[PDB]
Amino acid sequence: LLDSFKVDHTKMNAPAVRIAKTMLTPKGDNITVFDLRFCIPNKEILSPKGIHTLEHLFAGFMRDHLNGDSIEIIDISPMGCRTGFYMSLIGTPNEQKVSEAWLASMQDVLGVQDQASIPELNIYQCGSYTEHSLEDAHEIAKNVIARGIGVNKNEDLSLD
Amino acid sequence: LLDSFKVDHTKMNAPAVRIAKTMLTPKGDNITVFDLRFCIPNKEILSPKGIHTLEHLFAGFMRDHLNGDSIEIIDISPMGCRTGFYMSLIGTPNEQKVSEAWLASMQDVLGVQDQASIPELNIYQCGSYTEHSLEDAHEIAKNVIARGIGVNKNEDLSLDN
Ligand code: MET
Ligand code: MET
Ligand SMILES: [Zn+2]
Ligand SMILES: [Zn+2]
Repeated sequence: LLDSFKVDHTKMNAPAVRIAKTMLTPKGDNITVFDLRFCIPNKEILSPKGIHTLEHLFAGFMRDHLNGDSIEIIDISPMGCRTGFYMSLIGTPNEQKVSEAWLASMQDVLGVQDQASIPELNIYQCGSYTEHSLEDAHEIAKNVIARGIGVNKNEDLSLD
Repeated sequence: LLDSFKVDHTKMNAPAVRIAKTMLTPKGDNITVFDLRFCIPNKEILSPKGIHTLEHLFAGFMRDHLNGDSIEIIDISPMGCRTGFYMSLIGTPNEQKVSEAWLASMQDVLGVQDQASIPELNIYQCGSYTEHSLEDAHEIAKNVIARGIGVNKNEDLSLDN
């Protein structure tokens, strides 16, 4: 039933941006959900601590590069399969705009030099404060920068 | 900066529902993001495989119980901290309605008897088809049902400096 079950994962490129779905609010406003695929499904996977550290940094940097007059990010969360993130937002930016904000966000991640520099890693502001790894996050960022970010279109991912 | 960082996790009850934020689209439609907290922060945590299996089931069951004329779920995803899920949707249901749909979804999870019974767990429909544990998901569901779903309100979670 779920939309992610209707797309062929063996045909996905990664790192890559895919518009998962678009929705219209009652009054006619647009909501878009993006599949930010970091890893090749079933060939690569992010570590639990790395994806957690990346989530903190990424949810902040993506908002820095993407929020504006026509865009308001609703939520950015890691996928259970740990091969990427889902980003939902008010607005209708295309894959290119999203991929360029993602790329700049990876450079930003690399700019975060030490874990001790991340303020919110304590029992008051984080749910599992010791479940972190800036090193894994740095490694993921460098890998995305080195591989480049492509695009996946639902039309080319049909399942029979 | 992030909203999640402005609330005191040491004061949160779990399992519990919290309205993390409400937003207005340009035309004035409502969007609500819910923090479905399964675990007491920094005391309990969900397993990586268990939260993955739970994600599949929960995302489907919550939509069955909540989607209707004035509610449309945008996304339901696990938190990096593995202590819960964030659910974003078009609409304005309150904590009680969400908690009841959640509780019902837990019973639904218990109704999924064998992992081999879950269709989408393959290389075509899932990104990490082997990273699953129906056992952990059942354990999580029973735990939630046994403990009951409370409510956390942003007002009671104020954080000093
Ligand atoms: C602060 S970690 C990310 C929390 C939430 N998923 C957000 O997009 O803000
Ligand atoms: C792979 S389970 C589906 C998860 C996705 N975030 C959804 O809300 O449908
Ligand atoms: Zn955290
Ligand atoms: Zn999956």
